[PDB]
Amino acid sequence: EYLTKDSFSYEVYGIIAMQAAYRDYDSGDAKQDDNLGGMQLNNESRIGFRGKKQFANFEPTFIWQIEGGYVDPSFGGEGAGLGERDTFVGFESASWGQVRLGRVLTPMYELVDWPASNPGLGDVYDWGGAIGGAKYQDRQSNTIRWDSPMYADKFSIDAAVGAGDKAGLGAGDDYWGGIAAHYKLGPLQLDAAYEGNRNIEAEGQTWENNTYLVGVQGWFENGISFFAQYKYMEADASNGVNEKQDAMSAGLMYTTGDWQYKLGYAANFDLERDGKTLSNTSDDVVSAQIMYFVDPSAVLYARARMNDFNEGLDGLDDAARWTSGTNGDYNEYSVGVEYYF
Amino acid sequence: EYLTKDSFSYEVYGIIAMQAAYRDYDSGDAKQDDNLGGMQLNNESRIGFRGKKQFANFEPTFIWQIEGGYVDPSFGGEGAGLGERDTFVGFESASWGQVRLGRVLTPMYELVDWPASNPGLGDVYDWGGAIGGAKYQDRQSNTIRWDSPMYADKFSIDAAVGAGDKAGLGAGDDYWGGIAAHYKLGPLQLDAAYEGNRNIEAEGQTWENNTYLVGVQGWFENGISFFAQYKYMEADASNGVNEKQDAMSAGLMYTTGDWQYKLGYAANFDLERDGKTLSNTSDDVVSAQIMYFVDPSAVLYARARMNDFNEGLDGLDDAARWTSGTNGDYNEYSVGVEYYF
Amino acid sequence: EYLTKDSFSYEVYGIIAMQAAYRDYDSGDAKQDDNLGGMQLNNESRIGFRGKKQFANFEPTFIWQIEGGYVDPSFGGEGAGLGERDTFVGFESASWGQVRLGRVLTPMYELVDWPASNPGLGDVYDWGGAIGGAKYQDRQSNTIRWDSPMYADKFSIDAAVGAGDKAGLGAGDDYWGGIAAHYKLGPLQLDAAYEGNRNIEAEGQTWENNTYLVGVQGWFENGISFFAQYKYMEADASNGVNEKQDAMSAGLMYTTGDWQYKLGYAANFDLERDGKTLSNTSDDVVSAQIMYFVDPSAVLYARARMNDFNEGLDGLDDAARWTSGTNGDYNEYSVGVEYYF
Ligand SMILES: CC(=O)N[C@@H]1[C@@H](O)[C@H](O[C@@H]2O[C@H](CO)[C@@H](O[C@@H]3O[C@H](CO)[C@@H](O[C@@H]4O[C@H](CO)[C@@H](O[C@@H]5O[C@H](CO)[C@@H](O[C@@H]6O[C@H](CO)[C@@H](O)[C@H](O)[C@H]6NC(C)=O)[C@H](O)[C@H]5NC(C)=O)[C@H](O)[C@H]4NC(C)=O)[C@H](O)[C@H]3NC(C)=O)[C@H](O)[C@H]2NC(C)=O)[C@@H](CO)O[C@H]1O
Ligand SMILES: CC(=O)N[C@@H]1[C@@H](O)[C@H](O[C@@H]2O[C@H](CO)[C@@H](O[C@@H]3O[C@H](CO)[C@@H](O[C@@H]4O[C@H](CO)[C@@H](O[C@@H]5O[C@H](CO)[C@@H](O[C@@H]6O[C@H](CO)[C@@H](O)[C@H](O)[C@H]6NC(C)=O)[C@H](O)[C@H]5NC(C)=O)[C@H](O)[C@H]4NC(C)=O)[C@H](O)[C@H]3NC(C)=O)[C@H](O)[C@H]2NC(C)=O)[C@@H](CO)O[C@H]1O
Ligand SMILES: CC(=O)N[C@@H]1[C@@H](O)[C@H](O[C@@H]2O[C@H](CO)[C@@H](O[C@@H]3O[C@H](CO)[C@@H](O[C@@H]4O[C@H](CO)[C@@H](O[C@@H]5O[C@H](CO)[C@@H](O[C@@H]6O[C@H](CO)[C@@H](O)[C@H](O)[C@H]6NC(C)=O)[C@H](O)[C@H]5NC(C)=O)[C@H](O)[C@H]4NC(C)=O)[C@H](O)[C@H]3NC(C)=O)[C@H](O)[C@H]2NC(C)=O)[C@@H](CO)O[C@H]1O
Ligand SMILES: CCCCCCCCOCCOCCOCCOCCO
Ligand SMILES: CCCCCCCCOCCOCCOCCOCCO
Ligand code: NA
Ligand code: NA
Ligand code: NA
Ligand code: NA
Ligand code: NA
Ligand code: NA
Ligand code: NA
Ligand code: NA
Ligand code: NA
Repeated sequence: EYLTKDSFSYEVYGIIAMQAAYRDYDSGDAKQDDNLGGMQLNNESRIGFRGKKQFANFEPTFIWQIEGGYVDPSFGGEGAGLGERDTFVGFESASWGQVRLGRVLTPMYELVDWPASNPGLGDVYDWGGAIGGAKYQDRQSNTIRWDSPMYADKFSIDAAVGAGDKAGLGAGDDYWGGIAAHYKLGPLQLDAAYEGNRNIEAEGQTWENNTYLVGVQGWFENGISFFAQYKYMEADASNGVNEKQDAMSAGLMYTTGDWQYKLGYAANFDLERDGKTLSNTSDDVVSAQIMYFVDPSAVLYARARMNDFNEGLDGLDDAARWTSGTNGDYNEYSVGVEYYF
Repeated sequence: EYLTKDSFSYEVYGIIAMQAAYRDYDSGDAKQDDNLGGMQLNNESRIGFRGKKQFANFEPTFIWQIEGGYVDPSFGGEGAGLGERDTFVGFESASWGQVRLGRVLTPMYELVDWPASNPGLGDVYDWGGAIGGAKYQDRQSNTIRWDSPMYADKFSIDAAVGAGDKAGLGAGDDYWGGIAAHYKLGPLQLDAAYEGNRNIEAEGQTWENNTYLVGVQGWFENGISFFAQYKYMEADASNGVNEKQDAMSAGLMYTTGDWQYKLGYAANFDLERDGKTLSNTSDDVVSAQIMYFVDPSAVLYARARMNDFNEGLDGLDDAARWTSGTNGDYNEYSVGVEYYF
Repeated sequence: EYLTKDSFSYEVYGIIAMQAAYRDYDSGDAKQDDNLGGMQLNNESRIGFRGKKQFANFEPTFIWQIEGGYVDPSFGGEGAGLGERDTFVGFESASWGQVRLGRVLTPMYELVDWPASNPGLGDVYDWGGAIGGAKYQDRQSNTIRWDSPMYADKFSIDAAVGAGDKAGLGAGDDYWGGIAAHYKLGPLQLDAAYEGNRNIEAEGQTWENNTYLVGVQGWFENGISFFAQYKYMEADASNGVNEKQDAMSAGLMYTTGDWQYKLGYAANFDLERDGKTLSNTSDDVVSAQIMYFVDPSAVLYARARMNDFNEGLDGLDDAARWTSGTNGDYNEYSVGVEYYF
């Protein structure tokens, strides 16, 4: 009659996240600046459901999750479906970790996002860049992913393969595979990742992409922590064209009592096409943040960033190639709250 | 091991609402009448999540809500996302009330909707009317809203500002601000509200709208209750054109035991443009309802209403201006159930 | 302070369902085969909410349900709204069963789907077929449905009427009615169903459809179970054209310990238009499945099927009529898990 935790086969969880963000654009077109700029609220709150089940006739524990999307993000309309964020089934066992099937982060993307896209470095380092094809997927459906245990309390591997965006609609045969490794060494973690995308259709060509990443994260007892990554992107099109672009991201943090101060920088360097540098195809971003640990479950923050994007390039079909710079340079001031339950 | 209310950081709530509604149109086109008319089910059921948190390092209590949309309304397809209805974060404290950020009702809209759009008066008084620009927003994202306490057990204020519809997509610089006040005087409540909309783009112009509302609600011990409102809408276009339209809504109720009888009437008067009345631009609606208090948590009702809309007008771009009358006059017979948990 | 089942006015339930499915198409176009074929994940997981309420002033118990859609099906994008699957309100009482209003299965469709579209027979027997108009609705909004009690522990009836697809958007006056009966005797159940669709607009005509179904299901104590159905579809267009097509579906199962072996076959026979057979308008499918009862709440399965579809036909507007064969023949190998809570 009285309920326990074991009375339920699911749990509801959530991340309640609201950011008030003011953007100031300098696109070269005053009307476009007025349109894209100004104050918005960016409600990234989401609700999820998850659970486990020990099946009577199978030793590896069954796991599942269904996570909703952002309920009212800036630059978007209201409402999100269930299953827009990480949404999967899987199995887990102590000696081999876990396997998930469904919609998850790629091993490469997980590292690109965290630590290296925070705070607000994502327009440059996450989905920014100028290279053709698909540098990497991000959160991707039709994926199988293995997460190894922490071998010897030090070393872990994340590996995955999946269908591409067109393949997921029965509209292509794109696919990808990726792997990441992590090694804990005193106050450091060393990171490495790879992703290969294949049969990518864009700009009248079929592309193969190969992306490589190396990184470090460090946490010291005096309150200083940091990260740094280098990311190398290569792409080859079916007409013989080769492209290369690299990038970096770094962050420095100082944590004292209930406060964290943070500086971030990321850059994409000029793209190279068939051995020739395309001028002014670089991007960078600098960001500063103060965060207050308002509760063990929540943070408040204030953030200021400046994005300086590339000046444009054409793709292999002689039309403009869309990038995160297409809408123009901008600065952003924001405040926010994130609460977890 | 055993759970209490305090074991959870959220609560699920819902409004289960189903209306069977038969419409009889007289548009002037028999096929359009057949299409728009007939029986539908209007399933306005919705599920929401809400909660609070006392952050360790901040006195004002944190609040949040994420409310789903109508799951299967008439004239619409099935399915609603989380966050389509009131969806926000905020803080509250006894001495100053509450502040919410996100998607909420405007102070004006809240009064227009309740009491004054019920029962079925909304096609005229809520989103009906012929004025250009944006008379007011309704439920709006990118909003900050303050709700005062009840000062001296008599007086309260609701105030808000927010981004407009285009601004929320990075496609404009529209915005609005509004305020409402409520004063309790014996068996009466006096209401007043304002909303100003700015930088509204429509019909080739930029518009400013100013809307004003005054109202009364009464509840007497003999079972009679009522409301009445007057609403004045003004609009000025960037080409110099001025428009004005006013409106009213009233309702009379008699409650005895488990029954409420209700009569409603609302009208929009003829629109004026640059000092000249546009003939046959008025609308009105009469509605009758019987409601049964089937449970402390639920009602059953039967409702009959007749809408007589305007005969059309052009906007400032020499094309027809859409109104709630564009689809034609209709009557509607309905029955329904609403249950709250 | 401590919670019981009665502390809540709702319950969350779910079906967690994941299928890894590899398709091999032979459409006649190698690129289309590459696009439609390959491996996808078909995540048919969904979350629902349901509950009941005994209203103080009405004897029949109030019931309601809001069921989410498939969170990430194959050939589709991520995310589902609440209310995409069976979503209704209703009342129930011991002596007369239950009545539901909202979005439910039609009586015909319920039998077509279960038992007769399993395993993977649906491309042929569910939404397959070549007949014009609307052979039947499936899961349909704007419906009222009665489910009788099990009279004398043997006999039950399902009856429903509803608005059509266009009517639900205010874009037509289509509607339907249907009924099914079930009779249980010893190890058998006998099934019969009917659906009539009216005012269906397609191919420049208005159509009336009448579909009839008879079936048997058997379950024996030695572990053998089976089903078989015959389905007869007739359609008449407003220009005088008559069409007829019939179909069947059958399955054989052997259950021993924690295993079920299953073979399925379904076929649509050649369509007849105005008394003339249209050659090569048939379809069939053969399917084999092994299922493991991995837990009382879950199954694992492996499945192989071969679809051989019709070679095409024109509708009454001299353009190709879309069928489940339009994309071409294919075979599919799959494995999956389904878990209920
Ligand atoms: C181990 C760990 O995680 N520890 C804790 C840590 O998590 C905690 O901090 C929090 O971490 C999480 C996880 O890292 C952070 O979550 C991230 O938050 C960012 C945003 O803040 C998310 O960024 C989004 O990424 C998606 C991709 O997944 C972006 O997609 C792009 O969206 C843009 C919109 O601007 C699109 O632009 C438009 O595109 C079209 C055409 O394509 C064009 O026509 C339009 O004009 C154009 N632009 C317009 C209209 O302006 C763009 O197309 C699209 N990209 C495409 C198609 O390729 C999305 O926009 C990003 N969001 C933005 C921007 O706001 C990020 O995904 C998310 N990560 C994950 C994994 O979900 C979280 O931010 C962080 N919180 C804080 C406060 O820092 C901390 C506690 O703080 O504790 C650690 O221990
Ligand atoms: C303090 C308190 O609250 N006390 C209790 C009280 O709550 C209880 O009574 C209940 O109260 C609630 C709150 O007042 C009531 O909830 C309201 O219910 C109505 C409908 O029942 C909701 O009305 C909707 O409002 C929105 C926003 O304004 C409408 O949006 C418009 O929708 C129409 C659809 O027809 C659109 O038309 C189409 O438009 C396009 C072009 O734009 C055109 O091409 C199409 O042809 C056209 N039409 C077609 C296809 O038919 C229109 O575009 C759009 N808006 C625009 C353009 O701006 C929406 O349609 C309305 N829906 C209706 C009507 O069905 C209202 O929003 C909602 N309020 C809130 C706040 O959410 C509730 O009804 C009430 N219940 C009962 C039983 O009376 C009472 C009793 O329980 O107790 C008190 O104590
Ligand atoms: C009593 C009882 O239930 N007992 C237990 C039993 O339930 C348990 O087993 C499980 O049973 C359930 C219930 O029977 C099974 O659930 C069913 O599963 C199937 C799918 O596996 C569902 O099928 C869907 O049906 C809908 C409606 O008919 C389909 O809609 C169609 O989708 C196609 C897909 O492409 C559309 O095609 C596209 O259309 C456009 C335009 O026309 C075209 O341009 C595109 O090219 C085209 N194709 C593309 C892009 O590829 C099509 O248009 C549309 N419909 C129409 C009318 O047009 C939907 O697609 C089907 N799903 C597909 C395909 O995957 C079925 O609805 C569902 N039933 C219910 C009621 O929801 C479940 O499968 C079963 N599990 C197992 C493991 O077998 C068992 C234990 O497991 O125990 C019993 O006791
Ligand atoms: C508190 C008492 C409220 C009394 C409300 C009386 C409202 C009178 O009815 C107004 C409805 O008008 C019907 C049509 O008349 C059109 C004339 O247009 C000009 C309006 O003055
Ligand atoms: C449509 C053809 C399928 C018919 C197959 C029926 C096989 C059933 O075999 C019956 C023999 O039963 C032997 C054991 O009987 C156990 C008691 O069963 C009670 C009723 O199921
Ligand atoms: Na703007
Ligand atoms: Na938004
Ligand atoms: Na992708
Ligand atoms: Na109709
Ligand atoms: Na609907
Ligand atoms: Na609006
Ligand atoms: Na494919
Ligand atoms: Na999918
Ligand atoms: Na349908």
